[PDB]
Amino acid sequence: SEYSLSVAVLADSEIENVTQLTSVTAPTGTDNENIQKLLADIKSSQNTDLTVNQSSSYLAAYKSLIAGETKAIVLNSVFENIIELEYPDYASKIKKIYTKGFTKKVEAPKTSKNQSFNIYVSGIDTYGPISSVSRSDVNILMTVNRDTKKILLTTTPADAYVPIADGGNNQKDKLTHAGIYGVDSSIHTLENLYGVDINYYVRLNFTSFLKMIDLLGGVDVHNDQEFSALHGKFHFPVGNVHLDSEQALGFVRERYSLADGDRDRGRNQQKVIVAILQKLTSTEALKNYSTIINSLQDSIQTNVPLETMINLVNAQLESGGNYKVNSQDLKGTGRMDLPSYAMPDSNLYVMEIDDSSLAVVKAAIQDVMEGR
Ligand SMILES: CC(C)=CCC/C(C)=C\CC/C(C)=C\CC/C(C)=C\CC/C(C)=C\CC/C(C)=C\CC/C(C)=C\CC/C(C)=C\COP(=O)(O)OP(=O)(O)O
Ligand SMILES: [Mn+2]
Repeated sequence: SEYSLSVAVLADSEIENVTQLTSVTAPTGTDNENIQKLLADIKSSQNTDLTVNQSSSYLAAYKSLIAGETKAIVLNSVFENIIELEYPDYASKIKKIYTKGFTKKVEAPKTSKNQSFNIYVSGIDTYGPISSVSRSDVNILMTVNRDTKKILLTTTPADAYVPIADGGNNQKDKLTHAGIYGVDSSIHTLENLYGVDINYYVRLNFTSFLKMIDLLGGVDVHNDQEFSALHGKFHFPVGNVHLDSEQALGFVRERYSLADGDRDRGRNQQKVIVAILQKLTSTEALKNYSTIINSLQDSIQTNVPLETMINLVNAQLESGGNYKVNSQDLKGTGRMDLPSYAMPDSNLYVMEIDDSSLAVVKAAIQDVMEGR
């Protein structure tokens, strides 16, 4: 993955270059390694020493800049998207006078040493190209045991108030914010929360989802409660329902009108995963898996190695047999009085996790992995 650190000043600043500065404001408490690499680059290329005015975060640095409390800040590009949450116009307020590119080696997929593996499915709340940065509102762990032919779907509510890994600095915030930092943040957050290894991920957005359902010829689910979606455009009666792509996206997004709200929305997402798996495990879809890869690779990100896809597909083509699927959801209590690490100035709704639910969820993941 590619990112950058820059020295930024106000758009109208008389400052044109780093040699005109004596200090820069930066969150060296939390991004020190990156910040020092920028400062060494500036020393190398411009023979300019800069002292650091420590800020509590990139957001705090940005606030000090616009307030005119500092002349210049360091900005790590990843955090631009975090700043944007409180300051949507931030890009228009600043100019960049020095830029350094950075590359982080992606954490490899982990091959399980047994019959079970965990795949994290992250669903990003935007239309458009897959590289579009947004929140991760779908966060479903799929625990698969090829020996017992069981799958467990664990849904963690988007609003779940948990320590956010990496860019989140392990501070508590809504899980969905982890998606802004990147898929590695979401993965590590859930690995930390459930105490399990996540072998692979799949990341997709609204546009990705539509393309996938189109390719599979829609999906078939059993709907448990009458509801409508997307400003009353779609109406879903009780019973068996065929969902084309737009219908399916409405089906997985609606929560307010459901009897159990977001928990029911979580259950509808789980129904749709099962329905997708049923399409993906048809003889034709398996035989044609390479065409599916070709058709969706520009819109769906995954680190499942090709080799592994081939093994999973071919084992299934040879053996047949359906996976029995069970589902569970992490429970808690909605609150509006807890601080968001990403958005400290805003009152947000979060779900404080129930301890006993966490224990149950963890135990069920372990059981399925071990074949209990
Ligand atoms: C068959 C094969 C390949 C192998 C053999 C099978 C085998 C042996 C194993 C199976 C495992 C493998 C390797 C492959 C199979 C493929 C898998 C595992 C899954 C496919 C399913 C998938 C990729 C996605 C389904 C995700 C889903 C239910 C929804 C995603 C929709 C999105 C992007 C967003 C919605 C966000 C929401 C709810 C609100 C935002 O909306 P908004 O922001 O407006 O609302 P607000 O925020 O305000 O609420
Ligand atoms: Mn959303």
